[PDB]
Amino acid sequence: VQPLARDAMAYVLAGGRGSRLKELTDRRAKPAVYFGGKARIIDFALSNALNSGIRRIGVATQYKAHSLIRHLQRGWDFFRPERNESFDILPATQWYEGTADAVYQNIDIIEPYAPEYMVILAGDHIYKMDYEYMLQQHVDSGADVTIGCLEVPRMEATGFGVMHVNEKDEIIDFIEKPADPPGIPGNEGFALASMGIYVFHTKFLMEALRRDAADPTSSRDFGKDIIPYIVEHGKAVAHRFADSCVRSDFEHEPYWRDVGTIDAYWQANIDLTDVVPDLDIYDKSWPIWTYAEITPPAKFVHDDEDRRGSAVSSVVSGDCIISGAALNRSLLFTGVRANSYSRLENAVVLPSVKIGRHAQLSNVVIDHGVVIPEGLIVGEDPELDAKRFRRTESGICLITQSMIDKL
Amino acid sequence: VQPLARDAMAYVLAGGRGSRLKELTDRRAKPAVYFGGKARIIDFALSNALNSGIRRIGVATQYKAHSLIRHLQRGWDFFRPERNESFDILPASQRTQWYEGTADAVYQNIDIIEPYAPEYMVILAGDHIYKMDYEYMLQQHVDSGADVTIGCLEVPRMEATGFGVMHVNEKDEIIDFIEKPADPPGIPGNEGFALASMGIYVFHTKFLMEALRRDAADPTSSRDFGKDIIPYIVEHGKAVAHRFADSCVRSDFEHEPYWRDVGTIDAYWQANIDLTDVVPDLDIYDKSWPIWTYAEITPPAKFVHDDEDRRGSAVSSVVSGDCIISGAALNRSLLFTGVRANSYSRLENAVVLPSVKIGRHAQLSNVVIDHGVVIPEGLIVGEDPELDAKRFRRTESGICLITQSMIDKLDL
Amino acid sequence: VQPLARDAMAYVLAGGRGSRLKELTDRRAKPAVYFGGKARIIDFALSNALNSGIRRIGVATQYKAHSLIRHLQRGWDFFRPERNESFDILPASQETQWYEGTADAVYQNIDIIEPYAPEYMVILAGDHIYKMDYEYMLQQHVDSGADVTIGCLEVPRMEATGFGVMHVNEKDEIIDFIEKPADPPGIPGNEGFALASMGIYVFHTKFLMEALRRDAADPTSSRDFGKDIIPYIVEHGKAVAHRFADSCVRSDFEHEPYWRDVGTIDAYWQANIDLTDVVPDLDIYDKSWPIWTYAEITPPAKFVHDDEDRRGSAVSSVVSGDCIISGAALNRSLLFTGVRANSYSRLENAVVLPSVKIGRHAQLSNVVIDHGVVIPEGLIVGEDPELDAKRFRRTESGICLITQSMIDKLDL
Amino acid sequence: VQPLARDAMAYVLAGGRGSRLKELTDRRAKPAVYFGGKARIIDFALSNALNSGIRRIGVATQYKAHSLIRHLQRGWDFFRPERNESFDILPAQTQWYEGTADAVYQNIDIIEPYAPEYMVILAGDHIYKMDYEYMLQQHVDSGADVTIGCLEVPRMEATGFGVMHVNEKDEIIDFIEKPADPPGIPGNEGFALASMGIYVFHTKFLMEALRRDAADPTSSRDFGKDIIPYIVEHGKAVAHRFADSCVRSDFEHEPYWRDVGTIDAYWQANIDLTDVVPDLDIYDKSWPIWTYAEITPPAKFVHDDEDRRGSAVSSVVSGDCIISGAALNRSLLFTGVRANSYSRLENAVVLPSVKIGRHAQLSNVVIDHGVVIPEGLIVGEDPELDAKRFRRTESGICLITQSMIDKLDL
Ligand SMILES: CCOC(=O)C(C)=O
Ligand SMILES: CCOC(=O)C(C)=O
Repeated sequence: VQPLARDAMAYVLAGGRGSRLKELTDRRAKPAVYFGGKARIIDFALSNALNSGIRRIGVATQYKAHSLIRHLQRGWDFFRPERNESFDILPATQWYEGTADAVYQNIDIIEPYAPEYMVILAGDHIYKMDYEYMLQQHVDSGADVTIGCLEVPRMEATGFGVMHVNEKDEIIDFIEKPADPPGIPGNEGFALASMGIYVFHTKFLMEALRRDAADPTSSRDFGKDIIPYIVEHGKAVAHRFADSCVRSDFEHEPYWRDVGTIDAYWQANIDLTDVVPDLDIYDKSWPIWTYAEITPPAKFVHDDEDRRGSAVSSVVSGDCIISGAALNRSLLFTGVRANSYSRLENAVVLPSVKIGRHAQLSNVVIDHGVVIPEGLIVGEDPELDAKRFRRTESGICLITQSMIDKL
Repeated sequence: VQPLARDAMAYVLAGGRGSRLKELTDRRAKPAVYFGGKARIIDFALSNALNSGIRRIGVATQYKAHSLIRHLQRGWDFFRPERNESFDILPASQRTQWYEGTADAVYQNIDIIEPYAPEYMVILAGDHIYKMDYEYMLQQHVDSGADVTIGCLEVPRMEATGFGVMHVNEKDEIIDFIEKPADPPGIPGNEGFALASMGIYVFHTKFLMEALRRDAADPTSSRDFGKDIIPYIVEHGKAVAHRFADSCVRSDFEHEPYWRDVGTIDAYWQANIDLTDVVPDLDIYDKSWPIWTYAEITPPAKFVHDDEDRRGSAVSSVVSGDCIISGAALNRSLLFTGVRANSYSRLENAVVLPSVKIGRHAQLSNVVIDHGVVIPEGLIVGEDPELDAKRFRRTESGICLITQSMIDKLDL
Repeated sequence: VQPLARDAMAYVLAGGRGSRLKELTDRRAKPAVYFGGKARIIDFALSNALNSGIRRIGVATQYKAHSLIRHLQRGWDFFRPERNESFDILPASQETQWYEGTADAVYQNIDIIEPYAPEYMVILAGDHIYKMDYEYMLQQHVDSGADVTIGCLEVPRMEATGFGVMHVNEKDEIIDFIEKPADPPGIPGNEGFALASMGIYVFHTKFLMEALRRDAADPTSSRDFGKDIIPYIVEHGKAVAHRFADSCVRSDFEHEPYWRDVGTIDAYWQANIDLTDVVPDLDIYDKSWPIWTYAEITPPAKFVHDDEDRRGSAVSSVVSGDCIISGAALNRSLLFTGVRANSYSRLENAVVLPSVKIGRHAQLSNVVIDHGVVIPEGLIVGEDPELDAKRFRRTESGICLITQSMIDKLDL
Repeated sequence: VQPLARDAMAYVLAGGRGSRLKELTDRRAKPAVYFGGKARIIDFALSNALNSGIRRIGVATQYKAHSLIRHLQRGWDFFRPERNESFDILPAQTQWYEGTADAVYQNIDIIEPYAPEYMVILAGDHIYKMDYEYMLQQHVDSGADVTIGCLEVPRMEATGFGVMHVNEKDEIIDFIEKPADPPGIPGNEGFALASMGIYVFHTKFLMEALRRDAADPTSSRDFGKDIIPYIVEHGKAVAHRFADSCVRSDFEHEPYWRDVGTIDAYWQANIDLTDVVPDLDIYDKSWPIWTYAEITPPAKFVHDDEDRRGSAVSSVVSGDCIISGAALNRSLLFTGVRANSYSRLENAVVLPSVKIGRHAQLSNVVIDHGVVIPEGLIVGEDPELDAKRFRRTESGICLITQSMIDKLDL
């Protein structure tokens, strides 16, 4: 009768470096990377927790955590312990020694709350999911551990940690990036790919992490140490994302993105410019809370022979002034100033960027606050572009202020 | 050394009906009228008080006040009394027996004011759009020894005819007060201008309390500052004028001191649509004197479709969050939060209030569209003046105000 | 799988006058009355809604709602609509509009409710003190297929005479409703007990809007849930009782399910003073079902003087913040925030509301002192029944309610 | 006309170890130490900033700053940048701060976007009330490079201070660390100016000064030892008298400033709040001290028979305290303290959530946060049994921590 969420604590692992994002994550953690025009990546796991009815949240951070922590302080500031809500920011010769460690080192903060269930979450994915489903499967299945999994074509699973299960979705082995991924019994050509989401009873986990602290062998991670141990010595069960996913009617399939490369990151944002986007950012039934300030509305100015400030097939945030600049298939975060005779196409423009007059840019991700010099051309000369900026094989240039200065 | 604002309470009169705004205020007070894409009118006086360092605010409401009051409860909710801040929402009888006037609006609330014991009271009109630093006006008030300091616009005399006008001597001491003078008295030194009352009054609090008690005890008083309290002091006390230009907070992108009454639909339309200029008279992108309001986290603005027949786009326009511009042409328009403009529609010279829906093929020009209106598909406005005058409120200059009740009546 | 509370709106009827509480409610509505040292009565229904996971709450107020509305504005200010949460304060007057009854209180505000489109409405009285998890009642409602679920106390029949009583069958289906039955029908199989309505009702929103629109067009209706809406469904539709015992959130340290009307001065006094017990019926130190309220940061409680003639200390008492007990003796008393009790004074069996000041040498016994009352030096209460009755509101059991207007008229 | 606080930013140095406070700062920085019953020491500087009209605040922290950082996030969370308000918590994002100067230098990246005119450098480990608008007004007028807040102290007590030589217009002509013969004030000998560690700068000037300091690989990167000694000698340093800006309540007999540097001083400043006429008026609503506070139940006193009586005399007691058959005298209790039957506290400062077991009897103590006092424990009866059981000062105050109690089998 009583929702299990009332007795759950969501614990967000937010230390992921986002290595392959290169300069995008040079001074910010992957979960602090901007997404969608208004939010950051971590706001999704956090909003899922909130919307699922989980009132206690812990967030473990590791490297380059400064701006991630300031985001959390500014945006996620409305929890009060007298309402049995909490939001603890838990930063790391003093780092965490893995994903399991960050729970272990913080037991003293967890146990006063004494939650019945722990919902361990990866904070660097973009998805919407109602965790109450997973909680209910967990208590009703008697599992030691319930693991959230995507169903992906066997070929795609080769990059995931893959769970080998049986006909009752109990997990019988785990393999990191199996090159020939174990298929679902009775449904080959599909594999169960781990989402980095783990539901525990709280007391089992506590011991499970104590045990891990003691063992010299352990790399102190959930994926390699905690879980496989459980898989081999206890009862592990799979939960399928399709069962819990909160998809809008206007989302043609369950949405989940890792945005683990500049290409995947650029594509995921630019896809929001579609007539029918994969992600329905207008689904008010499952809203994404974030840090946002009061801003002026977007402004478009100039319209004559040679210049017209306008956006077409584009998404534009507040505090943006589009002055004689032509935008197409671009997403602009808050605060962008684009000036006369400049042009943007296939552009993901992060907060507070200035585009100088006459600049022309195509297929780019422009980093936070970058000032684009007047006249710069990107997307015309693949080879000059690759020398000046971080350019992908697909031809997306990631542009940072450091890159511009060296011009 | 100490700023006087620490010792002041701002008391905002927010019962303005905005009668000439017609259907725009049939269900809301004038201070609750939307402006500029995000805020409401009352947010300017409150942001002035905040930015000036005043920590205690009272707001007296009168007619049609629920949405104003809701706005205040939700947007102005961050003042804490044990930090010596306060924000009091004060409707007629206890959050018949209406306020009998603006002075009554204070008098009835003496028991709210007195516990705070502020040293000064700043009486504000909540129905004007303007930026002002009240600390200068406080300074002048104590340093001049006046009974009342009155905020005054310095306007050419032909404009002052619709204002309450203060007559000036050499030292800017007010020597009489005229309500809407046919030929306004001028300022000594430079004739050609007049001092028009802003409805801003600074008192020593104790002085003010005695006045409103005296006004309450006068059986022939109409119970207003403008008509009753102020004329009494101008004569039998010391009234002094403060010049708006001296306290006005101008951005360096604002060519002149900005103050707007938006007392008519043309004025309302004109003040909003002027924000679409390359160089508007009001700088809303300024940060050195910010306007706080009630704002919700919204998805960004979206523009879509780009084919032969339809292009979602905004030109020389201002567009807010949660707007979806789908195959619709926007030109010289101001869109508030939550507008959904649909394929093949067109908007020119439009002020479009929150949550409006523009149906496919609809074409609207020179309009103000009320909050939440659902424009039916294919509707045409701005083309047939007599038909346009027939179904909607239409001004002499050709502006159409459109409400849902007007749309509901549509069959011809 | 999905908790029904996500889909419910709580609607709190906070218009109780508390007539029998006499002077205690001469300027405040009953839901605004102080309870327990810090909170107000309305905070129990609101905290129940919040703890049950209901994110949308409306409060309908009626008479003397000034201080109630103020409390709700400052205390219950943390709901944000973009997180699908909302807190609407819905005063009977945007004067002329008064709600015609508890049913009119909803009907007039349909245009506040339907935009949120909740699936369930939970109608609550805002003037009782109790803890209850409404998810239990929601589930029963959807499982039972009923048109209304009604929350009911299980009370011994001779105490049931004072209540609105539902007749019940073996399936807890309500076959009749009786207002104050001289002989309350017992529960089948459990005579000796009867079901008393708590004035708590769960509906599907679509059904409730239907019923409310039917009621408004019926000119004979008293427009109340109690007299009109519920009895109509009882005879013509499907009403089922829900047992408070099943939903009540009882602490380990509460010997039974706790519910209190505090309808009389004696009952009010009794319910507060009971908190000074070694083992109170109400466990306020519970953290598993917390009661939220408006609270300010205050200094701690202070106890001073210990000489031969005066000692400030409290025995068998509960004392809040900002209290200074200066050479004063407290015994079996409950003090709200900001009480100043001065040298040589004594309080016994006293419920003392916020900001009360107790003058030197005063000695008060068996009292309720209203908010902000200054007790003059040397006043004696609880010594002479006839004198105390002449001066104050004295109950049959000898409880004196003391208000400042009673003190003002005094001099023996 | 325009108050200078509008253009100022307060930067609070909150990395003090409070080394002499021993186990009381075992796992927390000094600014995080509880004071007065409901607040922490850092809240005083912060409330001074806010009350003075300084709506931009940064806090630099160093060692053991977890609870300090949590307190700040929870309690000081009401600033919004779009109202030109900001509160930045700046932990050491290797590379600890090199000193209080380095604490500023690393965070130029945080400061410049706000571009304030003035920087008000504040020690976050003192208890005092001050209106910084006076010191700002003096600084801009004096035309000096740095203005330094100073206590006026009798020279006999100035020997334990950083003392500023002054001339007849309060220009600082020397700074001496703990002078044996502290230089006296011109025409007011017998009083010396003792630095409060409060400095006012122009922001541009301070950025240069901290950039120069960072370049010198020799420097100890501290305002006290490096930057301030450089300005007196080569630039323009001027003193600001605490008495000139202190916010002294009518019920405060003298300007109040406390360092609470030692266990005895900490105990003394807290227990002094139980006085009939305390030196610190914690009721002056005119200059209020904001902190992190939760809604809690009122304090409760229960039991009253021949053998036990729950009550407090000459005491200060917070919310969520249950005094159950326990007798308190001259004690200050923070939130959530449970004292059980037949127990007795005297001259006791008891930090939050402490449990006092039945029959326990304690005198002259500071009990650390959350400590559970075993039933029947006696402290303050036997000085030598106490000094080996707990940390006991020369004056006879016992600091009791949980790790000390856990060692008990004598
Ligand atoms: C807060 C941002 O508001 C906006 O004006 C848009 C366009 O998103
Ligand atoms: C805010 C907590 O207040 C109290 O209950 C006491 C006694 O300080």
